Amino acid sequence: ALELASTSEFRFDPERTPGLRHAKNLTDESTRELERVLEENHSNHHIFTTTEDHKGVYFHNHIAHHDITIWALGANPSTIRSQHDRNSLYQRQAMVIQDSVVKDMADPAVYKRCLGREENFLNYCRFFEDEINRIGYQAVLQKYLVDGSEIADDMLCRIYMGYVHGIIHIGMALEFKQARLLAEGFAQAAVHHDWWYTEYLTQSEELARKQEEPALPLSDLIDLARQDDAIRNCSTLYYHLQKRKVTGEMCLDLEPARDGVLKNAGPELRRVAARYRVDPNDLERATAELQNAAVYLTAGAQRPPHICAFDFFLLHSVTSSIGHTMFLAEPSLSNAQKARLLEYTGRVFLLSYAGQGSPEPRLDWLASHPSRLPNQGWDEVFDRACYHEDDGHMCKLIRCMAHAEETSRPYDHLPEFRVKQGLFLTAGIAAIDSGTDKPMDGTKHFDFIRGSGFKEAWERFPLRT
Ligand SMILES: COc1cc(O)cc(C)c1O
Ligand SMILES: [Fe+3]
Repeated sequence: ALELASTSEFRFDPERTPGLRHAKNLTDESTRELERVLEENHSNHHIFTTTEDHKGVYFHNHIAHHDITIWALGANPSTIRSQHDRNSLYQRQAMVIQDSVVKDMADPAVYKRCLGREENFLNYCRFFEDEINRIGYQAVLQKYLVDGSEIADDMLCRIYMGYVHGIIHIGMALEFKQARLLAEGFAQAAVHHDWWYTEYLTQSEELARKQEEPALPLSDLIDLARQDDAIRNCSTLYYHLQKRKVTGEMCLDLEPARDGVLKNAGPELRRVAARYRVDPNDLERATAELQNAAVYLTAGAQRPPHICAFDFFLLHSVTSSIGHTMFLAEPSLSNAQKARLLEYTGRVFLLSYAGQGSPEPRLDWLASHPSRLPNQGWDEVFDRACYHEDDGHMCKLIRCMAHAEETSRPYDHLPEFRVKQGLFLTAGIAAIDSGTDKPMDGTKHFDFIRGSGFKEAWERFPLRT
């Protein structure tokens, strides 16, 4: 049973809540500043930084993830404040809380009616805080995620919507033991409305029931997707180059999964997805194997002769993967429930990977990455990640690869673990080495590649010297 901080406040402690992987000596001073900025973010900022029509899809508020991650990697108070303040500048104003709606949401008809509507984000936050206090967080995980009710089944698909930001939030809430962040996570999922995740995950689970072909590790199913004509050709770099006809502004009016993968290769991908069936009696290894496979498909997506670069879309597989360590540690979940969670996450990794062009892994090119700086261990990389001026993706990727190295170490001898122990630090050095002095402009990212599986995506990336 986790000892969660109160639904009504953020309370961190360098020894009680440092998470699964962290810097050596965390200060009280940094912890107090983190609690300050988290509450400013919760009360003042919306879960989405854009309106849906602005760029075509929602952009997400990463401030909770970034602040918490750089605290965990040993950021000083001044650095936490500087990073938080810069990312605050492009936020939307928080929605209004209507207490009557928060109470009425106890009627399942009302709960259902409010789903997918971003104006309900703080209403759901309060509804889930109230649920945590009424029945306890463990009963919340049953009722809103794994107990197999129509409401839990609906929410289990929503945590993956919007490039898996719901399950990232939920993972971080369990890892850092914050009931207030757990309610934020369910609320985030509740207000998404990416209907194609419900269809894909529902149809894939039904197909999996039939057990038509043997189960494979995720690493093997990543490889199988590339052999398929329909899957390997189902997407285009055009999703990352589309412009608004009038203004020439960037948009995602067409979306790789909805308009590409599921339109051109639905049956073929569902046939692969259907083979990711996890053994409820082998979850320590199956959880580590999913985490290794995320590093495999992400850090592996390299193209000689370019510098190492990380794909913005693919790295959500690495950052989402850490939460399964907490799901594994949770007594109140059955082995079958923990298996079903891993299955959903893996099938989404396959969908994301196909949308970016199913990049063929080049671990040989990754392994030869020349370190920009000498004598770089994880502690040196962690400290550099604190100062990297994006919205948190770089530091989350680095901390989650460092976690995966640790969960892989018992299994380094097994063939289904493609990423071997020394390559995790090389990948972390490659990530921070790809960073520039100006990684973002407002909400736009420059340091990450988009469409790693398409040769032309690499044109703006320098050659390795
Ligand atoms: C900040 O850039 C992004 C955030 C996000 O949540 C989703 C997309 C597609 C972004 O480009
Ligand atoms: Fe993200």
